[PDB]
Amino acid sequence: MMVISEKVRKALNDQLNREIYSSYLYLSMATYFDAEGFKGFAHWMKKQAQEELTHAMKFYEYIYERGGRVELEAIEKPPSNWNGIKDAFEAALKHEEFVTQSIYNILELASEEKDHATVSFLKWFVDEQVEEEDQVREILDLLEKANGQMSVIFQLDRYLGQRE
Amino acid sequence: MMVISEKVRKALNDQLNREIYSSYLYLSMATYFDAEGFKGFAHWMKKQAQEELTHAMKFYEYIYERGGRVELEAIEKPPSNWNGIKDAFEAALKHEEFVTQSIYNILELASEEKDHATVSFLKWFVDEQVEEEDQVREILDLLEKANGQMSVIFQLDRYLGQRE
Amino acid sequence: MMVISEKVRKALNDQLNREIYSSYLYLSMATYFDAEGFKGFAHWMKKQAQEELTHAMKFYEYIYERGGRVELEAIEKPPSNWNGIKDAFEAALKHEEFVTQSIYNILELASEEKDHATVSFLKWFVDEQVEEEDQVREILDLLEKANGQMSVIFQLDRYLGQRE
Amino acid sequence: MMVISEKVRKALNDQLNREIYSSYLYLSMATYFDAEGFKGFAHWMKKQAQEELTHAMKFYEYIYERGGRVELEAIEKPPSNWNGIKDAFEAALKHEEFVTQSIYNILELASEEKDHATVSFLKWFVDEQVEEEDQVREILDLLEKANGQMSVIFQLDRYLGQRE
Amino acid sequence: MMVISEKVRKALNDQLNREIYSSYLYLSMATYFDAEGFKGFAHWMKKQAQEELTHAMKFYEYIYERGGRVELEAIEKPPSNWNGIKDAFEAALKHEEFVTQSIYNILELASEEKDHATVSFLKWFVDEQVEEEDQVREILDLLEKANGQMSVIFQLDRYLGQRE
Amino acid sequence: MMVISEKVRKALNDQLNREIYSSYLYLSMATYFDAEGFKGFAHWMKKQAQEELTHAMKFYEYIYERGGRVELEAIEKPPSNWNGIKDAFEAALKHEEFVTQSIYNILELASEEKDHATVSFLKWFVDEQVEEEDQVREILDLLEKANGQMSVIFQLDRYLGQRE
Ligand SMILES: CCCCCCCCCCCCCCCCCCCC
Ligand SMILES: CCCCCCCCCCCCCCCCCCCC
Ligand SMILES: CCCCCCCCCCCCCCCCCCCC
Ligand SMILES: [Mg+2]
Ligand SMILES: [Mg+2]
Ligand SMILES: [Mg+2]
Ligand SMILES: [Mg+2]
Ligand SMILES: [Mg+2]
Ligand SMILES: [Mg+2]
Repeated sequence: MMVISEKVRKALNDQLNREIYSSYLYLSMATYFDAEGFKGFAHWMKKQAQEELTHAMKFYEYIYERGGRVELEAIEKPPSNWNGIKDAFEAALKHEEFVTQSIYNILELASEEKDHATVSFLKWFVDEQVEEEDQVREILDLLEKANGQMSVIFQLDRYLGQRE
Repeated sequence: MMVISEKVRKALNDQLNREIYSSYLYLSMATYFDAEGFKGFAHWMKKQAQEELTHAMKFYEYIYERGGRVELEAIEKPPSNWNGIKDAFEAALKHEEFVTQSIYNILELASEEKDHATVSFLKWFVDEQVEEEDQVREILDLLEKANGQMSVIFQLDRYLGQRE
Repeated sequence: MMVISEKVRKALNDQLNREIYSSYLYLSMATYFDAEGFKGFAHWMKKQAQEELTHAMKFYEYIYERGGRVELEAIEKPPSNWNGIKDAFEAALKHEEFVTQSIYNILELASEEKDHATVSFLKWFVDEQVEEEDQVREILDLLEKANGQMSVIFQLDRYLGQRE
Repeated sequence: MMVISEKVRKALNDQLNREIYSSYLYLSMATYFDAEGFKGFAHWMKKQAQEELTHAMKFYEYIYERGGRVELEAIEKPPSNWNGIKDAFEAALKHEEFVTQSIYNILELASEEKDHATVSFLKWFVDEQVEEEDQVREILDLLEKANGQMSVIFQLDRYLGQRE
Repeated sequence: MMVISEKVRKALNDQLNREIYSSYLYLSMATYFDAEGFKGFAHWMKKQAQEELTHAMKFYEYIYERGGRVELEAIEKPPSNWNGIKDAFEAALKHEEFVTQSIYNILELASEEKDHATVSFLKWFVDEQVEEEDQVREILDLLEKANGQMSVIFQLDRYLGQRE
Repeated sequence: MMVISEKVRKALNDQLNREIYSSYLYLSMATYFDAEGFKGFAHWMKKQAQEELTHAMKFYEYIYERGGRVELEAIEKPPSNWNGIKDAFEAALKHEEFVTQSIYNILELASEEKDHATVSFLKWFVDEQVEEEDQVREILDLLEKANGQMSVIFQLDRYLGQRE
């Protein structure tokens, strides 16, 4: 028997599909950075894409743990070009903030149905999203300071290219 | 400057998106096996999905290596239900034979244009596909023998669930 | 279901039996050399016989990998006697060159049928044959220098006797 | 000079060719098991075939050790189809019992000629045949009990596939 | 006996002499960089020159393996000067692209003769050329970004000076 | 600024190109020993050829150390054929004696100019030339004791083929 409601199960399945799209968007940003010759930023984005797949799978295993099941939906075609490095990381921040709000909406839906197990499960993602948004804000800050200077950009590209 | 033809880039780009679809299909098979309580079969498919990502990224990196650019496309919704374990594995075999023909068509195209670099790059996929088809054919032959006997299926689930 | 044509499977199965005979021929050479007290030339021929069996088993596993089966045929009696050291090795070389041409014929047949999997599997043997032929030519060269001087042949015997 | 009679030499040379045939017979049994999809039974037979070849080379070396010469004969085409698993192993047991009687005939011939060296040398094979026949009788007993039940047959396959 | 045709042996020997010139051209680029004070760039070229010698020796050993003979020809004086760092690396890329087409020409010749051993042997060079051209394309892309800014040139020089 | 006289720089640059020719000559000799089936002698010459390049590069580095530049010149085609093993090594010895006298001429020139730094630099090559000459003479003496006995030639081929 499924002990999440269908409404909560749908919200969770929807978020899992959003996490898959996040992964794909970030790979698309890698394709841009690689085309522009910034292999470090592209590497950063490939690691981020893998990271989003772990989020997808966290939702996956929770849905099954609660007796639901996962239905994978079509993945929309992501954007594949940006007006520059900053424009790309700004889109990432905007995306991550939208993901944060999507998670908040599930949390409030679970709280209104008194699904305390799902409220509690989602705490992990609330905390993770703080980290996710702020790592992008940090990079955007460095790019605002570098102000186009290839000297600095080179070293940032190499720094982010070290992400484990 | 791009040293692959536009027609070969498009074939390689297309195949990269087929590898992503292949990854997603196998993840959908996992959602089905998990919904049916076969955590070992599902585990096997999750590993297969990750393996297909490695194929996509081999295409990714070769395209940039030849001066091209990757464009990510929409990913179609895969089926999410099969008529039992053997049906899912028959579909998987059919999918891998389709992938193999897709790979053959690029090789032949590349050969016709005398793109020896791409013909040689594609050898690795030719040899991998043979291994991929064989792995599924072997699982199918065992399930044909088992004739749905639950004790045989349980041992096969535990074995596939140990895949690294 | 078999994914090689019957024609290609027959070609491979025929070459499998050819590798078996190659093994037996070289053992027969070991019987000649062991008879003339050359225990080192005999040791080399017994190593070559064991290597031909690895060749046969490589075709074996590929045939089954592609859904065919193997049928073992009768093995013709090999020659048991040779006019001298260099008479035997020149039969070796002529045999290995016949093997190479048989391999080439399978390659061209597969290529004509667009069986890229078999064309690629055969690359391994095309490269080994280069080595198999070269090792005999080298030995014939060392013989055509020693000019029957048992002092040198005590060393040539000694050296082939060290083959691992 | 030869210090075995020609009759004892012919007896030993015949037995060497018989062990070569034994090796080929078990390899044919492997082609059957693999065709039937039992890679563990097939593995056991491949290991047997390699062992039947150590037997041949022991005769080989004794013959040269007594001043005789080996001559390799044609090898007959082995059977390639059995009715089922148990029939193949039964044919294996029948073959080993025939090999045992063949060894006995040499022993009794060497004993008549007072060739005490050959008599002593053959004790190894006598004792070894006891083990070869026993190991096949054990498998047959398990297969009799399995009574065609595929759940059990699969368990035997896996076990015999671990043979070292 | 030489088992390669004279036309193929000539093409191969010609390529070998082309690899020697390649080595010498990169040494000459080293002489230019060392004169301009870029020890790191010069170091990169000195390692590249040693790498071309391994290419030459690979060709050398294959020729003798197919019963042919190597004849060393005169080496042209390479250019001694370039109009800046980018100019040198553009010359390097143009040379490696010419080397790649030279190799392609041998492969198409060997394939027309059905000289499969040589077609197969040249695969290694087809794959290596992909990397040789791409490593130079990557250097040229960073140099474009640096745009003559010495603080970035120093960064690239010390990095290329790390090449092992 | 250059602190060697242009005359000394031209002599050093000339010798650098002479060491490059020496490397090429010794490789040509390897082409001859390999054509003749003496792989160990061929091996010795290949090792000598690499050693020759270290000599070249010691001149290279000293020229830049004194503020000069290197200019690479064309490399003449070497001979490829000797009348026998001893003929090749006699030619090697005569070449090295020529190199020794070329080095002496540079030392005498530098001495005439009171270029004490270059005089001292060249001491290394004076001592090394004594060795390079001695090792060819040792080999010629062993060839003379061998007196065409292929027994001994084979042992020297193998010994020289062990050179590190
Ligand atoms: C070099 C690092 C490469 C990272 C590749 C990241 C790829 C993410 C692509 C997103 C596509 C999603 C659709 C397939 C999902 C498969 C999930 C398998 C998870 C077990
Ligand atoms: C050193 C002795 C080698 C003699 C070979 C003679 C060939 C006769 C053919 C007999 C069949 C032998 C079967 C070989 C089985 C190999 C199975 C290995 C598993 C990979
Ligand atoms: C470590 C040395 C630094 C760079 C070496 C540069 C060589 C330039 C090209 C030389 C041309 C003459 C050919 C000599 C061939 C030597 C063969 C060696 C075989 C292992
Ligand atoms: Mg996420
Ligand atoms: Mg794939
Ligand atoms: Mg063979
Ligand atoms: Mg036996
Ligand atoms: Mg090269
Ligand atoms: Mg020198």
